[PDB]
Amino acid sequence: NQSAAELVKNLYNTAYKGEMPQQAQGLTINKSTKGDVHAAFGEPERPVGGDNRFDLYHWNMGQPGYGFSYHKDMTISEIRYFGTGVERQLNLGGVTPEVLQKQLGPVNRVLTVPFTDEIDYVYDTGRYELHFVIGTDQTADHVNLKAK
Repeated sequence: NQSAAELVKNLYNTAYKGEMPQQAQGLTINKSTKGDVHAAFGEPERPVGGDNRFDLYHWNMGQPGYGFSYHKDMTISEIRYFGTGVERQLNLGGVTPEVLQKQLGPVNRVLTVPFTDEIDYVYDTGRYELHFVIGTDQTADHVNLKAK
């Protein structure tokens, strides 16, 4: 499951830039805007509105799902990586709290998630932090990137 390992490694790496890899490349926390996100990804499959504070982009084939929340000034406040639906084992489906240990060493923090039964393994990445949100089964549901 080296695909999931290389993923965790690539996520940890780009997190120091305040970006996520692949399709989300060059969209920087507190720097890139809602406008840049829309320019890159098109219109969301579920946009900001109501109890939803994320521009949501559904996973499509091998292309993963993403969520973008913004500050008042319209710059990115958080990036949420959802993995894919098809062959999920190759990404977040294969991301366990143990592969996080084998790849990134010990975790900085373990935090509670409000309104859910998930556990968040936090890795500090310079000015930013990577929140690996693991579900009831030992697999990742989504990975969050935000400023420290």
